Amino acid sequence: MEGEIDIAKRIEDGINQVQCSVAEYPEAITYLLEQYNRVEAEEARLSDLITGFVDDLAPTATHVGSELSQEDLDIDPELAREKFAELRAQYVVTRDTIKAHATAQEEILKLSEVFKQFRLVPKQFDYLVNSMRVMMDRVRTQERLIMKLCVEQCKMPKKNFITLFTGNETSDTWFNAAIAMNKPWSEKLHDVSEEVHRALQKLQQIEEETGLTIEQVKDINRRMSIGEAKARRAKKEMVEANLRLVISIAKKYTNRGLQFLDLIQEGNIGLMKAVDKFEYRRGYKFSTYATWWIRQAITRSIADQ
Repeated sequence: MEGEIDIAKRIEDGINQVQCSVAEYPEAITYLLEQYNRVEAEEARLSDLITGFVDDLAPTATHVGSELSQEDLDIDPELAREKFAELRAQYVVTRDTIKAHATAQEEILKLSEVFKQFRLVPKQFDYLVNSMRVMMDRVRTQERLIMKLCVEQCKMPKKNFITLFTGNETSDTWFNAAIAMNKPWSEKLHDVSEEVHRALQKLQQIEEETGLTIEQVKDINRRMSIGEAKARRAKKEMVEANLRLVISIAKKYTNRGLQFLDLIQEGNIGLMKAVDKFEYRRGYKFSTYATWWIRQAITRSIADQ
């Protein structure tokens, strides 16, 4: 046995970070209760929604940092009825204190601790995690646009733009002040007014959709990325540390119908799946765990040609 437990524990930590970031996203919460309002009206199956409940357990968001393509990547009825009830009751209470910061924040930190009890099934965490990235892409589209209009089209140098937008980033309050600074690039910004207003009004929509501020959506996302990058990096090291293994097994299916470099492509896809599904807590030797996956991808592939 090896420090493959140490990469393993690093993979796990990065994946928890992503899960904790999902738990900070309001839309992840609603969607979870919306998907249960699909299980009880039977449009969906609970085993495709969550795995079980936590009261450390291994992460269920197994797809984070995986190098396999998204195409290769694809509960007692009453306890489940109880928990989803506990989520729904705690939600509608937070949904109110949002209207009525230290006390509200301690409940916001609790709706998130209740959400984290749900061991969502991989594909679902994938919906959430992508859901969030696409939203961060909208924030990013509008902010880059705005800087191009101000900094490039109207000639406001970078320095001043940073200074103004970098605050709240949503109300006109920051823009009309650029105009009101009456410097050479100020009146010019009138040729950029409506396009710049619509962005801010589109940026405000993101905040309304998400139920966060632009700075928060960015926050959670930045934190998610640190997690995604830690797991990704760590899985890459697990796959790279086991290419000896892959070559070893492939050398066993040598003149069996599939040529070498293809034999280690299928071997490697078996390894990347192994690196994903593996759990160190279970006490088994990775080397052995990987072998069933590596081999299966190799034999399986030999059967198709």
